[PDB]
Amino acid sequence: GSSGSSGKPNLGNGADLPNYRWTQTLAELDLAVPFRVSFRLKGKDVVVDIQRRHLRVGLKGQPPVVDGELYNEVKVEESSWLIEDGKVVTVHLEKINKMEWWNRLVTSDPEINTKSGPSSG
Repeated sequence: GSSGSSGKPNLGNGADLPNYRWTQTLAELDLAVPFRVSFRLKGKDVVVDIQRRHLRVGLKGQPPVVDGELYNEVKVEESSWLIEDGKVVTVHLEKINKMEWWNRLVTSDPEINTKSGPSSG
């Protein structure tokens, strides 16, 4: 009925956003930005910039759907993205450490109760 937490935890302990969906695991993180297009997207048509602690995604000319600092460092030299069905733009993010958990995609999106349980720690 009312509005509270739009971002819900998915199988990939990620967050389901109305603008896009992304998952995060002890291994690596994945982002999926669905674009309302009716044609095939070309690596040039889209603009996905991946950095150490910075990531950007969008379309040439148009405003970047995702623009903000990353929760943590991500092996950029390894990171990579690809176009899905020429409609969506998936971006793989390698977690510098497979022993680290993310709380959100960037420092702009909301956080999610990664941990759970009555335990103190």
